[PDB]
Amino acid sequence: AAPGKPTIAWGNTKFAIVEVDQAATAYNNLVKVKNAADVSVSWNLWNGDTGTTAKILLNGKEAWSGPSTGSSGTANFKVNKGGRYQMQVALCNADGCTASDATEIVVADTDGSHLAPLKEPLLEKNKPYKQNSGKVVGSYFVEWGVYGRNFTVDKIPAQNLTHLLYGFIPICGGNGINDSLKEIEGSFQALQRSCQGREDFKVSIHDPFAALQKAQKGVTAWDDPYKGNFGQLMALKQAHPDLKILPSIGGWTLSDPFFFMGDKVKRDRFVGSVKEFLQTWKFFDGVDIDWEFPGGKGANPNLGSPQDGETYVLLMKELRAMLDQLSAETGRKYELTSAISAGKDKIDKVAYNVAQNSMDHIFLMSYDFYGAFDLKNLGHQTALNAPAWKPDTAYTTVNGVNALLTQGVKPGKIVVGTAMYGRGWTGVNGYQNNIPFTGTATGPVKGTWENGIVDYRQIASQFMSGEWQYTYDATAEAPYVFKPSTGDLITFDDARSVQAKGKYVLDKQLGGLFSWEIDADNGDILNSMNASLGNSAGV
Ligand SMILES: CC(=S)N[C@H]1[C@H](O[C@H]2[C@H](O)[C@H]3N=C(C)S[C@H]3O[C@@H]2CO)O[C@H](CO)[C@@H](O)[C@@H]1O
Repeated sequence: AAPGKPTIAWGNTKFAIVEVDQAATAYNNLVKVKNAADVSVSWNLWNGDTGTTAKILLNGKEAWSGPSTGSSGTANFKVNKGGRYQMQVALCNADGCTASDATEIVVADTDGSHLAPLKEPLLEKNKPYKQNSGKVVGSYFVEWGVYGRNFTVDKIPAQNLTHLLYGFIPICGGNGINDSLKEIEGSFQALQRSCQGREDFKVSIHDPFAALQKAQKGVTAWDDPYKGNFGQLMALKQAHPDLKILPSIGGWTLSDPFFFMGDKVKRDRFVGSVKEFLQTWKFFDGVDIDWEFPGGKGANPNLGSPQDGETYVLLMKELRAMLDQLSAETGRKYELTSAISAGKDKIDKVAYNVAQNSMDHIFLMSYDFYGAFDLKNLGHQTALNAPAWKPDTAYTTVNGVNALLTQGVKPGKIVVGTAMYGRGWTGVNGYQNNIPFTGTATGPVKGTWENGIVDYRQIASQFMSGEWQYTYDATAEAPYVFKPSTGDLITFDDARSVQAKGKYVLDKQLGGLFSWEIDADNGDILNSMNASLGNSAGV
């Protein structure tokens, strides 16, 4: 007789190639990368002969084999590839093999190979588009937006993007290295906790809870190895294998460490740690560098050197060489991008015409031109052109693009930015000819999350009715709303100024459009980005 039919023992069926330690706050203890997952199976045989060899099969293929020595057994073995496997125990003798019924096991890996695709319905006003223009369509998703903003990865209209950028990956360092963080309650300390035991100038994760542990749709089971934003990004990749998901290193409060990378020792260590981050987190497709800004004039009034431009070009060249190498080891295509100031004065600190040779796209931050940070000079925060009342306005999208083109940047590299928010003032007075921008202000407009700034969603929900005037400036290509009783004034992008930018991108042959930040749109801005770049409606 062939052996009797074994019964797989109840036990854990979910294992991980990259393990997350559920009780650790330091990124070094938090993540353990193994060559393979350690898997365990046990069985019982309730009827017949136990055979002479026991085997574990994964989809029919043996992963383990050993002498069958009793009515119960246990197999420990390694599995080096992620996915979901139909596992069987088989008992074999000279008269044949008898296999148990299949139990599925889960071997997790950071490409999301173990995960069901995160395919969600478009929400609010989002309408479906096909990415067939060949133009970049991007947006930033912020790590901390899962809290008060309650905007999670399952809510991203992912089919309407080519590029999804994750803001922000931090670089480790305490006093003197990340002093801009001290301006936000708790945030400097959260980074030192994350970086404990870890060399300065290596990347980390700022909020491992939001990134890897907060329960969220498709990753709510206690034994799911990756939860939070990263686990979702993994499942989103399974649904959209051509979506490029890039980690953005830096941003307004996390840029201070770039200022030290004139030191090649520190720069090498940074580049080495980006390589390691990409081998660790397989769902990411490259690296976005948001150094704000070479030369300073960012959050930290004490940083900035004339050497910065060189550092930048060096850093880009070295990241490319590291991405080329990673690309050859994996067969994947990897991208190197950067978000940059759109002002000519900052643009001219760097030879973008040299650095482009290392970069896939330049994300031109064509927004924040004006805001409550200046109560005396009012203007359009994200306009295409200067307005009729000040044709020599310094900060416009066009002046930005012209500055790169003039350096010799190829126009296809350049991705024009749109705002999914407004900035505005209160108490505007002293203006002439019904143009409130020629006045001066007494304060920030009351904001959605922080004063002087309003999500696009709320501009459309709350500020296009009642006493609010609405004007579309067709020379600038810029909408604004104005409440005369209070002198409340708001400058923003809308469907129309977005069409103007997308049409510009097509006329001028630029690379596409990207936006900050996805949680603030109601669908109007992203819809218009897609339409205006000529993407086809429909699924
Ligand atoms: C008004 C807002 S939402 N401010 C954010 C700030 O976002 C910057 C961002 O850092 C800069 N980098 C980009 C990439 S887009 C660009 O513009 C936005 C808004 O001006 O980011 C801060 C974190 O670095 C955050 O603290 C602040 O809430």
